[PDB]
Amino acid sequence: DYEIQRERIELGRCIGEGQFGDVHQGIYMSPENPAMAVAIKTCKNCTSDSVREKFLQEALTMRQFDHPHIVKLIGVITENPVWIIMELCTLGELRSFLQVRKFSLDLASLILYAYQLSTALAYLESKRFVHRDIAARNVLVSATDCVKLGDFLPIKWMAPESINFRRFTSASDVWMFGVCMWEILMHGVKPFQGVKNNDVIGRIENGERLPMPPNCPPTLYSLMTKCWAYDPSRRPRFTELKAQLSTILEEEKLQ
Repeated sequence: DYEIQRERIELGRCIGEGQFGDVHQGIYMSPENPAMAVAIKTCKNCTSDSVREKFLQEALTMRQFDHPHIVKLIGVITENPVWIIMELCTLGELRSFLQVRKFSLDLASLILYAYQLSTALAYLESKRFVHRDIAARNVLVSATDCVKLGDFLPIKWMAPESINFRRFTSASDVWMFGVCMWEILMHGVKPFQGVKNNDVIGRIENGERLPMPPNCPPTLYSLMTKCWAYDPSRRPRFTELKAQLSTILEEEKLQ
């Protein structure tokens, strides 16, 4: 029974924006814990059956997973206004975090975040689950040493086959992960800035790729470039990415 009575939830400050509405922090006065810090996802136009259904589907999806680098579902309130109650990642969205701490965050921390994400994605791959929207905007920061996948057309992140034929696979997820790794190493700058979405595919087909971020180890950019193989069947799977990221992290930590 994931249904939570509204009176058990104290709605606190807005922490960020979300796909269907603002996300707030709050307190869940629960039997297990009289003052549990939580995140609360809201949904504007949840009076619309169509919108409610899509919104609440992410809670159903989240409930299927149990991994240290995937945010956990706590519960739902399914009467209007509909809320999703989630684990609170107290340092917020990854992009804003990287931008604000641009000159506090060392290279080892950025590599750790890519590794931790590869860990979540390998797990989703192991369950044959295709995410379709892997990007830094969908990652949350729980501690300075812990990020989590937080959210279940983003043309500038999408694999060629996704843009061309609306095809999404484990292989297209790896492409998107390549872009996310680039975002992290860029301290939260978006890919292809100043480029219109419609021109993105032309440049990919022409063989153009996002350049090596400053201070990015060559081993890591090489891994990114393998993620961006045009032929999906040449892209690595997450088990290899995870292994390689672990080695890269260690090298970085050793010196």
